[PDB]
Amino acid sequence: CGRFAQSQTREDYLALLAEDIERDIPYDPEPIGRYNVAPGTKVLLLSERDEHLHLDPVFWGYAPGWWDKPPLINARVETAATSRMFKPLWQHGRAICFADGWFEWKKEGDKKQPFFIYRADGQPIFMAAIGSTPFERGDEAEGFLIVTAAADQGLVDIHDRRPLVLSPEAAREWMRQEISGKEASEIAASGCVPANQFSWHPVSRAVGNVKNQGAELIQPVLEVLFQ
DNA sequence: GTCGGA
Repeated sequence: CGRFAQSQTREDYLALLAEDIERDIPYDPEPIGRYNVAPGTKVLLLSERDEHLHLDPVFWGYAPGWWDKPPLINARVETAATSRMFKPLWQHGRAICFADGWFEWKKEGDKKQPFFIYRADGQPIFMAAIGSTPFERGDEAEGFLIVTAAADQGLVDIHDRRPLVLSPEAAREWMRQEISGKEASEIAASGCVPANQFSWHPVSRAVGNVKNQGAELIQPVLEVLFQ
């Protein structure tokens, strides 16, 4: 899960959470406007610190100094709480990345067709994230990862993994600093949105190229073509 | 100390 859309205003997404949250985040009513959010850019990320919600631009990717490979963009839910690498992020670095949906490229051999995946009920999504705190320091290499889960039901036909998408109520619990890593694992296991609540459709090849932009990137195309 | 198109 390496591309998604985050096009609406921050208040549009925060409106889905508990009522006393949209006020914690300062007012900025500009639509975020991003139909092609890619790794290695700064992405607005929601988290809680000192008992208050914050929305911070955080690098999408994780590469500490001892990691001499390209930054990771995902963390597997099955093992992240116990990983030597991710355990500290699971414990103290949990965060939420809201989106309109995400893109996955179905493969035949190495040829690909992008699909956009979204809530059938028309709502946005809250993706579970873990990252390096303090998030506000604008680090250029130790940022956040999107947690992944096994694809289920019809999503298996597009790809065998999916982002961990949490219900609004679960997303709020996930961000709390006062919960244990074990509680977080139970939130991830209890609050995940199931595959039957999503729909998807093929989109134009244009989105694969990070250069391309705009609302047309999430519009359906008629023909599926693996290229 | 691990998991995306071009």
